[PDB]
Amino acid sequence: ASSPANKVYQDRFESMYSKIKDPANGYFSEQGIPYHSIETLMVEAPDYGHVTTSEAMSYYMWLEAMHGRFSGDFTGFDKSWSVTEQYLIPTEKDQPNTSMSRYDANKPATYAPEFQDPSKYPSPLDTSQPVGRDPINSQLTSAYGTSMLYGMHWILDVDNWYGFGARADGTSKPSYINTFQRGEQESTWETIPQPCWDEHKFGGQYGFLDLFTKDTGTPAKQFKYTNAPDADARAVQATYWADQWAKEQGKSVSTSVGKATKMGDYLRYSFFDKYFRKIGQPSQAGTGYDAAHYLLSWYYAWGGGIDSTWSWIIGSSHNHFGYQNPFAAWVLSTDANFKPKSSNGASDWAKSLDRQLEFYQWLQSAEGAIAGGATNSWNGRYEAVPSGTSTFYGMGYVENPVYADPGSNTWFGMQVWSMQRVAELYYKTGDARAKKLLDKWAKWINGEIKFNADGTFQIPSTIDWEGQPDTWNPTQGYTGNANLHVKVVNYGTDLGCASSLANTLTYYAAKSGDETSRQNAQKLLDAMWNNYSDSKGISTVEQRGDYHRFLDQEVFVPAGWTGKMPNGDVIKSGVKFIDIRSKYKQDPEWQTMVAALQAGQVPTQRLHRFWAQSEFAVANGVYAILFPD
Ligand SMILES: OC[C@H]1O[C@@H](O[C@H]2[C@H](O)[C@@H](O)[C@H](O)O[C@@H]2CO)[C@H](O)[C@@H](O)[C@@H]1O
Ligand SMILES: [Ca+2]
Repeated sequence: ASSPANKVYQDRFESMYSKIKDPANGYFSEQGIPYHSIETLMVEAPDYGHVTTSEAMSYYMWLEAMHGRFSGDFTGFDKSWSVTEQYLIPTEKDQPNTSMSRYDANKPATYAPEFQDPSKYPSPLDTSQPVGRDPINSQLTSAYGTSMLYGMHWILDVDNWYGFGARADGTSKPSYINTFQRGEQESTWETIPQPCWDEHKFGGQYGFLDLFTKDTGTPAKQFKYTNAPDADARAVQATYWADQWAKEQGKSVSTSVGKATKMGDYLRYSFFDKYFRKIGQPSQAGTGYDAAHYLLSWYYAWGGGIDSTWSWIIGSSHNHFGYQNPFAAWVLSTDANFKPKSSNGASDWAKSLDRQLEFYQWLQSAEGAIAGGATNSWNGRYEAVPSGTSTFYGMGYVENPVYADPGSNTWFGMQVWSMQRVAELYYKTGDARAKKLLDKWAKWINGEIKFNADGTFQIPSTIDWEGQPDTWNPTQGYTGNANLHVKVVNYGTDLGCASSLANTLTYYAAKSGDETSRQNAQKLLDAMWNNYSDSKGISTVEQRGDYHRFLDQEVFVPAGWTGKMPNGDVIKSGVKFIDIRSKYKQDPEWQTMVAALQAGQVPTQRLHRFWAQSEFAVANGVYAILFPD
């Protein structure tokens, strides 16, 4: 029997759960897939409200796990896993084993440089540049009996809004698509949405392929998928809690545990340098594990031929603290129920847990906020790490890993999403490393929460950085990073971030006994319930400062290249964001937004992001469980 829960907060979770699952609210598609947001005019990471992400799926799992905890019904949790496997993990038809089985572990992929401006793309492939070897593929094919990868592709056009369809049919839904392909300066506003399955039926003469990669020969028809490691790890984290909660009530989610475990086994591809180069000695091809940084990097990607048989797999050299999940690492390396089938699965995750905790500590600023991360590929071309750039296992520090428009570590959300996982680990194990990190981080953020007399509140929104951490010496440990500082640029009322903050503070307060953290968590939860509730969950009005880019952001198209989007929009040099997404003019909020831009005003919106609503619901359940009285 599960322990008693605080009835007040349990009721708030149930109310939110009902609002999120209410078909009249429109959070899900007819196929049962949650959208990024109810509203369609949405550009921030995905560029359309009704595309979904693996991130949304992992929140859907967490939400359903918590619901099973309170209702004793776990069929919704099992359903979230069925939808994920059916629509987000490429099937046999999507990643033909005929091509995947032709993968060569001694030559995983062909090197191509990364550039700091989208105008330098397509990037030319170079077969003469060294590529290390993949030590885990043989472990995976042996344990699972297939060459296909079991991980979630990160973004999905749920209703086929772009019109690419399934496997080039232009008519089916959902539709696998990808966006980001052109480096750190390619914001969400500067991409050319493309299909994952490219048969050359849309776009230009060779589909969209030669917009990104240049080869000596003619581009072949091919598929390609990209994983978002933080989402796959959150799926493991959510499944662990569903397994614990189910077992307390004599129920079982055995089948979902096996999928989560298999996913965590493949998730190890993110522990490796993009082209399997040695960590700390980027000019040399790796010989196996010497190319493993053991951190959850920006992505792992894979693809292969459609009409000819071949394939490739890449990891990522860039690491952001925001993606780490020491809790998922603890689960996969110590819990017998989640022991991966592969030979080195559990032990690699045990190595990741230690390395992740070292990474967080190395990045902790003088004040307490966690700085960006590190890369094993300077400028994405394995260049020499400049002057006295501090390093972590030979990897140079980067303030904003991967993206600079805007900087990936300028959003406060990374702080809470990542530290929440550290709080869960500390709660479960009492780990000293987790405690040291949290004691300092919590003290910082507790001094940044502002409560107003009218019930509203504000938390850090945009942050900035100065300096760099001291070079990591594993034996000396934390130096205090006196020359690394965080600065809060502006405050706001991001409800998803505040909910994630409440969650982190709740786990931390339950273990440490820190009253300040417990009352700030409850006050955040109460303030949101009382002052921001609406018929769809919670919401507030926010300014969309970058929406002017809808009309004035030019998209780079290489000289001489012309193509068409499925709806007929012409892709050619000179196009703006809106020119290759003309369907946006039919959005119900379009006139309102343009009218605001015309009047010289910053557009505002009241948004219902699926992850934020789920984050709030989960935060209430966590508090109900940890603080019953
Ligand atoms: O890319 C991180 C994360 O961003 C989320 O959107 C943020 C956006 O980055 C920020 O500029 C704006 O102020 O707030 C929104 C909402 O928090 C996005 O919703 C996530 O899917 C994405 O992973
Ligand atoms: Ca840019």
